[PDB]
Amino acid sequence: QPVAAIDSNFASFTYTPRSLPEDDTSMAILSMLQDMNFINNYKIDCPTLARFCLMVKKGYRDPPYHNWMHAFSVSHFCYLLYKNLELTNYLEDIEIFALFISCMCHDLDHRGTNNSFQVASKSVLAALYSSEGSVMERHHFAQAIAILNTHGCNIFDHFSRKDYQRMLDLMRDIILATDLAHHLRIFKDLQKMAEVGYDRNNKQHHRLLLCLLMTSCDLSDQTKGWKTTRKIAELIYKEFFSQGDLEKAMGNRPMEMMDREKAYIPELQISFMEHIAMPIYKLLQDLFPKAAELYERVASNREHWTKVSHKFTIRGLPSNNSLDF
Amino acid sequence: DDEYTKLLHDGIQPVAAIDSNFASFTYTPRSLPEDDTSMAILSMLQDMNFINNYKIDCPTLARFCLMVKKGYRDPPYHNWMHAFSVSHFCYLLYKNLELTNYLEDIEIFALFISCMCHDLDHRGTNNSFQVASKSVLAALYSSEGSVMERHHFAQAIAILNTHGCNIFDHFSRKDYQRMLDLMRDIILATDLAHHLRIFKDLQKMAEVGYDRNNKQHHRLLLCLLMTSCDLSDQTKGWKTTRKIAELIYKEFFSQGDLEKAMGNRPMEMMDREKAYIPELQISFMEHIAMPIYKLLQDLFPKAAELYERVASNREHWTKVSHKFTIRGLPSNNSLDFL
Ligand SMILES: [Mg+2]
Ligand SMILES: [Mg+2]
Ligand SMILES: [Zn+2]
Ligand SMILES: [Zn+2]
Repeated sequence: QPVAAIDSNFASFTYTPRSLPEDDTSMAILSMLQDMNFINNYKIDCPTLARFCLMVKKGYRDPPYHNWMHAFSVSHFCYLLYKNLELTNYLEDIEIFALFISCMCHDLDHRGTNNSFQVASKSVLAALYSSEGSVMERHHFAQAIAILNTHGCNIFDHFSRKDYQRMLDLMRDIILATDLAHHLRIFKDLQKMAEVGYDRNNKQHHRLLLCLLMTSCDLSDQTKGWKTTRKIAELIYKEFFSQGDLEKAMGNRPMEMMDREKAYIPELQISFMEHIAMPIYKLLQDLFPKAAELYERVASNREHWTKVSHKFTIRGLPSNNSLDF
Repeated sequence: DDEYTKLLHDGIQPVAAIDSNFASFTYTPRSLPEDDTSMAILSMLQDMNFINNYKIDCPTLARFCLMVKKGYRDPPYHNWMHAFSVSHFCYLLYKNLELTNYLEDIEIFALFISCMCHDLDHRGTNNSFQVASKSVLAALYSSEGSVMERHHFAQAIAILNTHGCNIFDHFSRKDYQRMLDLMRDIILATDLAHHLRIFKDLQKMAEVGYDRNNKQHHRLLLCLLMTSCDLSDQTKGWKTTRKIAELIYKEFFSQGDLEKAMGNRPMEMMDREKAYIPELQISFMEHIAMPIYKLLQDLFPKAAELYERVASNREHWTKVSHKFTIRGLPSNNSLDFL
C-alpha cells in the first residue's frame, strides 16, 4: 500500500503523524518499510512483518505520553529523516533498518515512570537492571527480544548469522541510547564529530550518528507546530505529576518538574527546549543542511512558549467572577 | 405600599434583637438580609436617640428610609448594602468611640444621614468616566469637579424635597440650613481626591491635638470619619475583604470594558487583562486604607483594633498572592487556555 495514498504530505517535515488514526498506524508502518525498500531489500516475509508490528503495538501500555502513538510518531520521524536527509549517504542499509525497527520498540512496556522511580520503588525491573543502569531501556530491549522470539514474529530469522548479529547489537545500542542520561553523557563526542565533520569510513562516527538520530526522533514532537508542542506538554506533565504523587505517597521528595504543587510549566518547558532540544537539532543542522528547518521550528516554538507564559499568572478575576480559589 | 405600612405600624425593633454582636467592630452588617435593613436603620436611629431628640415624624421617617433605599441601583458594589454597611459603621463609631465628646449632636446626626445617602443613584462608574463619556452628570457638574458626589448630594436633596419625605421640615431656618450644609461637606468628602487633598491637615490635627472649640477641627474630623465609614469593609475579617474585592473589581472591570468600546485605554486597575489583584489590593491597603485607620487610632485610642484588622488583612493578601500563579496544570489537566 503506497505511502502517497495515506496523505500527500506524509513525507514532509510539516506532517503531524499523531493526526493519523491509531487503527491506521500499523499499515502506515508497513508502507514506510516498503517505501524505504527494506521489504524487498532484505527479503522480509510479509506475514511475519505483519505479526511483528501488531505484537510491538500490543506491547505498549496506556500511560498519557509513553504509548504506541509515541512509538509510532518516533518511527515516522525516522522515515522523514530517511526521505529528507538522504541517510543512505551516511549509514549502511542495515543501520537504517535497525534504527527504524528500534524506534518502534524503544519504549515497549513503558509504565509512565522514569528510571529513578523504578529503583526507589524496588520494582522487579530495578532488581534485574539497576546495577547495569538505564533500567527501563534494558527492559524495553528485553521486551523486543521476547517479541522476536515469539512464534511467527521473527523478521530476522532468514538473515545470515552476521546480519542477524548486527541487527541485534544495533538494536541494543540504539534502544540504550534513548536514555537521556546517555545522550548527555555523550554530548561532547557528538559535538566533536560535528566539528571535525562526519567520516563515513569511521565506524565510531556511525554509532554516534545513530545515537543522535535516535534522540532526534524521540524528541521530534518539538519540531512541528504550536499545537503539537502544547498538547505533548500536557501529556508529559500529566505523566510527571502522576509519578510525583506516587513519590510523595512513599514519603519521598519528587523533583521540581514532577511536583504539581511546585512545578512552573513555562519555565520547565522553555528550559527543556533551550538546553536539551535545541542543541540536538542544532547538531543535526551542522551535520545535515537539509535539517535546518527542524532547528528553526524548535526555536520558533520556544518563542511561542515565552509569548504565552503570562497566561500562567491570573490577571483580573477568574471566569466565574469569583475569588473562591 | 405594604413595606411602608409595616415599617410605620409594627414598632421599632430593639437594636439588640438584630444580632447579639450588632454593636461590635467585629460584626459584619452585610450578613443581615436586605429585607431587614430598613428596620435596622430605624433601630439605629432610635438607639442613638435621634428620633426623639429631633422629633422626627414617624410617617415621614419611614417614607424617607424607603425612598433612600430605592434611590440605589444594583451595580456589584455601589448598591444599598454598601450604603447600609457604611451607616452601620457610623453607628459603631457612635457606640464605641464616644463621639459626643468631639462633635455636636447635629453633626453626628448629619454624618449618619449623609452615610445612608452618600452614594445615591451610583451607576457603577467613576468621575473620570462621567467626563470621558460626556454624561449628563458631567454636563451639570464637570466644571466644579467631584461629579458623582455632587449628583449624590443633589439626589439626597431631591428626596428631601419630595412631599412627605422631608424629615427636617420642622427645623428652624438656621438648623435646616445647618443640616444641608453638613450633608454637602460630608457627601463631598467621600471623593478620594478630596481626602488626599486634606490628608496633611488631618495629620496636623492629630499631631497638635483635637480642639473641640476649633470649628475647622470639627470639619476635618467629619471628613475623616466619613472616609472611615466608606472604607469600613476592610476592617472586618478576611472573608469580608475577599468578597468585597470581588465586587469592586467586577464593577471596575465592567467600566474598563466600556472604556475599551469607546476606544480609550482604561486604568490598569480597570483593565481585566492587566490588573493583578493582590498588588492592587496591597497598594490600596498601604497607601489609602492603613493611613486612614492609623489617623483614626491617633485621635481615638479605642479605634486601635480597626488599624490592626486592616494591617492584618494586608498581610493575608501577601500570603495568598502565590495562588494567583498557576502551578502544575489547571484542574482539568488541559493547557487549552493556552
Ligand atoms: Mg524511553
Ligand atoms: Mg461615592
Ligand atoms: Zn521515547
Ligand atoms: Zn461609598
